[PDB]
Amino acid sequence: PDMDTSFVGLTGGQIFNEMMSRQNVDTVFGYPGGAILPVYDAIHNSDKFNFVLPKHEQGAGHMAEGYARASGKPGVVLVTSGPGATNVVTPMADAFADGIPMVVFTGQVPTSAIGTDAFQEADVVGISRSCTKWNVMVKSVEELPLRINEAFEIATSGRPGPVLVDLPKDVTAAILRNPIPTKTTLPSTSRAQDEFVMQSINKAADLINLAKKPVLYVGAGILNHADGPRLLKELSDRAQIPVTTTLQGLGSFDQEDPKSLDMLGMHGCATANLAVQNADLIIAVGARFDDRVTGNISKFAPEARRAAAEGRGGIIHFEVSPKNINKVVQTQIAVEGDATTNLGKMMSKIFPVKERSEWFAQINKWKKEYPYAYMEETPGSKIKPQTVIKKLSKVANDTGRHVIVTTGVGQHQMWAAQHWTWRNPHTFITSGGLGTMGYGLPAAIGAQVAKPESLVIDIDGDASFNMTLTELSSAVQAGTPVKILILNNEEQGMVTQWQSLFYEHRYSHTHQLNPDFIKLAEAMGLKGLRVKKQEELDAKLKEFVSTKGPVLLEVEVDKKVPVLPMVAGGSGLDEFINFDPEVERQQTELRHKRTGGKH
Amino acid sequence: PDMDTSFVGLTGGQIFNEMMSRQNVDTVFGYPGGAILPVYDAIHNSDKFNFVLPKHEQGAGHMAEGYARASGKPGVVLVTSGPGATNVVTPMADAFADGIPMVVFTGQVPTSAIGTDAFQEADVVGISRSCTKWNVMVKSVEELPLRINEAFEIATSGRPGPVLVDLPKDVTAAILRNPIPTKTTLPSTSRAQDEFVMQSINKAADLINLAKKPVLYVGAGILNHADGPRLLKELSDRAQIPVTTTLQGLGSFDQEDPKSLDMLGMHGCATANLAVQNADLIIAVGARFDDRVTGNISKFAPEARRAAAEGRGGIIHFEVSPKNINKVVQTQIAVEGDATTNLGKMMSKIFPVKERSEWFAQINKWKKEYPYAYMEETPGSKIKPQTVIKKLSKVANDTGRHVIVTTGVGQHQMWAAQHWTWRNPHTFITSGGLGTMGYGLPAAIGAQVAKPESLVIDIDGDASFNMTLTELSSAVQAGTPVKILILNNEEQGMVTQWQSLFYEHRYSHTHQLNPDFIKLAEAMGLKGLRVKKQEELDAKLKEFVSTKGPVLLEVEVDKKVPVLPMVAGGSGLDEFINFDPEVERQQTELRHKRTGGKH
Ligand SMILES: Cc1cc2nc3c(=O)[nH]c(=O)nc-3n(C[C@H](O)[C@H](O)[C@H](O)COP(=O)(O)OP(=O)(O)OC[C@H]3O[C@@H](n4cnc5c(N)ncnc54)[C@H](O)[C@@H]3O)c2cc1C
Ligand SMILES: Cc1cc2nc3c(=O)[nH]c(=O)nc-3n(C[C@H](O)[C@H](O)[C@H](O)COP(=O)(O)OP(=O)(O)OC[C@H]3O[C@@H](n4cnc5c(N)ncnc54)[C@H](O)[C@@H]3O)c2cc1C
Ligand SMILES: COC(=O)c1ccccc1CS(=O)(=O)NC(=O)Nc1nc(OC)cc(OC)n1
Ligand SMILES: COC(=O)c1ccccc1CS(=O)(=O)NC(=O)Nc1nc(OC)cc(OC)n1
Ligand SMILES: Cc1ncc(C[n+]2csc(CCOP(=O)(O)OP(=O)(O)O)c2C)c(N)n1
Ligand SMILES: Cc1ncc(C[n+]2csc(CCOP(=O)(O)OP(=O)(O)O)c2C)c(N)n1
Ligand SMILES: [Mg+2]
Ligand SMILES: [Mg+2]
Ligand SMILES: [Mg+2]
Ligand SMILES: [Mg+2]
Repeated sequence: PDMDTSFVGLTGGQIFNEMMSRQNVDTVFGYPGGAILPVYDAIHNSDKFNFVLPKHEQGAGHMAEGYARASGKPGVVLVTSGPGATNVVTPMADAFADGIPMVVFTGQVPTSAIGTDAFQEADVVGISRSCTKWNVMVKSVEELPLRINEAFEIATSGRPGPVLVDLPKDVTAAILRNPIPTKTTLPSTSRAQDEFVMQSINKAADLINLAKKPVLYVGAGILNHADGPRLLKELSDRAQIPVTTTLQGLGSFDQEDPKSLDMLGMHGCATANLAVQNADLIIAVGARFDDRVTGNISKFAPEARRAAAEGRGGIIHFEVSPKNINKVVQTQIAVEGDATTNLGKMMSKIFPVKERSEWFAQINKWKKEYPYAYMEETPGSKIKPQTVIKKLSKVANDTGRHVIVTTGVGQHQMWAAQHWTWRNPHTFITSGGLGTMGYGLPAAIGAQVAKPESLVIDIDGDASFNMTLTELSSAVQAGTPVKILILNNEEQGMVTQWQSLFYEHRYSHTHQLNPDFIKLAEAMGLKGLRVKKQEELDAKLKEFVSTKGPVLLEVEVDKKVPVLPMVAGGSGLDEFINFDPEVERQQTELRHKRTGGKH
Repeated sequence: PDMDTSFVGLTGGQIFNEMMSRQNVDTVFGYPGGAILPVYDAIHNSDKFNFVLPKHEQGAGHMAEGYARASGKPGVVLVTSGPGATNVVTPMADAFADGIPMVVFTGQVPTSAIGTDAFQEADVVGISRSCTKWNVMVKSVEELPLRINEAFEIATSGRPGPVLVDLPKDVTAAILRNPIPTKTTLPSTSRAQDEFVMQSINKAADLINLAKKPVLYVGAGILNHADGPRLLKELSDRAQIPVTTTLQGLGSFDQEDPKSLDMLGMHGCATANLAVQNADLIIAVGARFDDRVTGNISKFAPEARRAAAEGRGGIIHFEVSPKNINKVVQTQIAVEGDATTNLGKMMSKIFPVKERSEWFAQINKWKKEYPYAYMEETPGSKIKPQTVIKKLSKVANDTGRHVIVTTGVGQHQMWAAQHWTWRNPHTFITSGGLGTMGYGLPAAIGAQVAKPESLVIDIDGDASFNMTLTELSSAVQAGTPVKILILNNEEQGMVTQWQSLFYEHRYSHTHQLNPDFIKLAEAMGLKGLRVKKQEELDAKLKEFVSTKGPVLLEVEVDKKVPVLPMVAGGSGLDEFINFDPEVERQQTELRHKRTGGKH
């Protein structure tokens, strides 16, 4: 092979530093330690990238995830061996579940100490095998550029995801003394395959042109291409097809559009769920038919199943990964590869549709029958969490600024999903597949680093926020003016919801003792605001959003409020529990009796 | 025939509750979630044990470790699937490295959903394989009692360690219909081997009786038996053998005893290191010759190696785990099994030594010329961190209470180890093998739960404390009046030491921005105290330990103060860097010069 000598004489650490600029890395999230010292010495004062220092490595990981979701670039993490590495397992597993591109670099003990139960040695490659797309231990400095290039390529192609690169201390401290192949130092289709994909596209167009009640079921995959939302909208307009998104597709479709069905699934709106259950054709675009979406699989999409049996519909799946094709539902047509690219190729084959009067009339009736109803504020009552989301959504949107929302995990997360009006791609950043509490704050910090001009709001739960609240001071140190909203119901609400519904109001260890959030914000160097009274909510939300610098707003909200609608257990998507104020009142009395007045 | 029907009609969750009682568990540390709901329902209002709720599952893990180190009982952790499980990887790796008995129960998605990339599904058995002695996924409720009994047995036998038991939701929700073998529901050596051990004991006695300059090298293994320290003291008195301990053996030997050599190793005292390098016989008791202890292995113990070649000494190893014998160093005699048990069998074969005048004269000369020296306070100077430990040591002892000390990781940890006078077993609880920053606070909480009557002090670093400071509120909820001391040098001191020494004072990302610790303590519901002035120190320390409830004391200490002595790099144990006041003053000028005054 051709040889490259440009790195000869540099340490592994210096080569790392150089590769970052070559991989277009502008930001690194990390925390130093012994094993990774030679790399830290090499990036000392580097103007190649901004370095962000969290208080805990899990924070670096979630920051990198938020950065990635906001920027479209891989999040880069740099931590030490042992506990440095084990502390990023959660964010890696999280990134793997949600398809987030991340490259995690972990220091490792010298190669000669590996396998001796050495100081701060973990089998990181073993530990992270099942929660990365790929991982590797670099065994020589000669190998370092190759592994870095492979890592970035793997993380950002196919379905994006995390990769881990283990860096032994002797490798990063070693000087490169051999020339290395030029192929290894530079970053970065079958004809029958292309023709096959084009065939599948022709068939997909044929099926779509045949459908009388189609639904577009859209997920995160459409957001992995700049033109995704635009092409989705063009197809929806051209063929008059209503659009529902998963939790992770929120923002990919303008919810102000009359063809918007909002979110489907366990806590999706009834209209989206009913449309899916009655559709003759489901066009799945960058979504993986997760169990939180389909409800009971045997009851899922009966009209599409009927249509398939009669050769006049079923399910079309635009999917980039073979692992996810036919994994859950039998698929009539799989269109393999990037969804956006394939929609573009399909477009001209779709017959323009004048109208779908009957289908849209039915959908509009469902919209009138089943809004996201809930128990609203009454005199003397506590503030309702759903109301907070609705008001903040309007206040934030009215600034005219680009707005990005992150969340923790639980009821507040579902209410954010439901009651915010989603209009822009890459503006909702939430932990869906793994559902990691504590995601909200560091993800917001990372997102703010990616988009310094954006209004970044973490809509968080009190228990979620406790998980990673130490990163408040990191936000100040990083100069990220994040807006932290805590919907404080003094409970792990999502868990108490399940305990209310399925365990006869037995609240087993679901009430953590919260700190004073306002004094905490002040201790951490932020402005802290609290609202308790209905009458002050509007003014406080405006002050919150208008504040220059990072700010925390705690809203005391009502407790034991269920997220509805809800599809759970053996229920099909059309068998949801709906909001009913009389039932809520009865369940409240029942709860007080069963808990002996404790809750 | 011998089938048991007492669990018939119980859910797996309810069986779990009963099994905790049979295993004499009095405390469970955990955090609930969806997959583990059936177990939480079953333990709701349980009178079998107390439950401790942290803010983060890593907190649960470290609390359980602290609880285990202080009580001698396995720490039990109960968390949910997915992120709940991945959040306990660090404590498991930590407990694995330090040999701490822990049984981790993780909820898992239903067996039907396993392997489908389900909601909150992680491959927990795969992930935790390298950091547990043993793990298992329970596949039927019939199998549940068996796996629980196996878990506890493995965790507490041989070298103690963490085990993981994965609990699918359908298994814990399932009702046992079938009788199960009675033996599976009840908790819990060849005479050839016994003779072989006896043979080794005989040979080891002869070698000891022959030694002229013997050293007892004592580790954590001696603390795994109630009679350990007693038998250690007996052997030391009888054969007049000086005793040095590892970091993890601290407290096993009375440091007030004239035969104490204090701690050996990288930051051990000079006398201990010199004694080890000049010994003709090293008697290793429950210690694994870690790289932080031996220094450059090829320079380690030359006098014992010399003696081994002439058949007049060498190394004796009392080790419970066969894989840790002849793992680091060539051993003349290995005594397999429990160290304490084997010391008891050996004692009567040891010849009582009158005196070792020459050996102890040499040792006492070293003690006089190489004490733990450091730069002491001067008028107008900042408080020295070594001085705080010394004073706190005395103030804590004067309370008359049983004192337990935990720490974070870094310089403060080494200073705690060096400058405290250790006299009682199971009173120093620190992360040694993995070295996990953030260990200090949750370990203290766990220790306080184990020993409600003890004075528990977390001597912590500012950076370490930031890692897990959210658990402050958990301490209040748990009713544990821990005393938290922060030696605040506004730096990752241990890392800056290495950067000062080996990287020409290039401080790459080792200065994190701290919150106001006093305001933080108050927000968290604790009393907060601060000391800046030398004159205030004694009074504040006294107020600190005299405070009834939980309390945080921040002491502002001098920065860029190295931990000495220090053995690093290619250095042997006798080639340590020692303290010198003029060199320190020179280092200060050099540092100021190189940092432009910033550090
Ligand atoms: C408390 C809670 C409640 C929840 N309830 C709901 C709910 O009610 N409704 C809901 O929808 N979700 C819900 N979830 C989230 C759910 O668990 C999943 O995370 C989510 O549904 C996954 O959405 P997705 O399929 O669009 O994204 P992903 O999981 O990221 O899947 C994307 C799919 O598109 C593919 N893909 C990626 N890139 C491309 C590309 N360039 N071209 C083509 N294909 C591509 C991927 O391979 C993958 O198959 C909930 C989560 C939590 C924590
Ligand atoms: C910043 C830092 C600095 C450090 N510097 C030092 C230092 O200067 N000096 C030092 O000593 N440590 C130091 N360490 C700690 C070091 O890394 C190890 O954790 C420590 O040396 C291990 O001590 P140990 O061998 O006694 O315990 P362990 O690691 O737990 O090993 C105990 C051995 O005894 C065996 N054993 C267990 N139970 C029994 C039994 N019942 N019978 C017989 N055998 C048994 C075990 O199998 C094992 O082989 C440092 C750590 C940090 C974070
Ligand atoms: C981090 O451990 C190692 O990389 C390691 C492990 C096993 C064998 C050899 C090494 C390399 S090392 O002996 O030179 N130590 C090192 O690189 N860093 C180092 N940093 C400290 O504080 C930052 C403290 C400290 O020991 C307590 N070691
Ligand atoms: C934890 O996930 C499951 O155990 C699981 C995963 C895949 C398939 C089936 C299940 C069981 S389940 O559908 O009945 N859900 C469940 O047990 N808990 C549950 N808890 C929530 O918050 C407490 C929220 C929530 O979905 C958002 N699911
Ligand atoms: C790390 C982690 N631990 C446990 C869970 C299980 N869990 C899911 S939602 C939830 C409660 C969240 O409470 P909160 O953050 O306050 O949001 P709320 O539902 O009250 O709005 C819990 C404990 C989880 N998702 N992640
Ligand atoms: C989780 C984790 N991350 C990183 C490290 C690397 N590390 C070891 S000691 C140290 C500095 C600790 O600073 P501090 O807690 O303030 O103690 P100090 O040395 O200043 O007394 C670091 C960053 C570690 N041991 N653990
Ligand atoms: Mg909406
Ligand atoms: Mg809550
Ligand atoms: Mg001492
Ligand atoms: Mg410090």
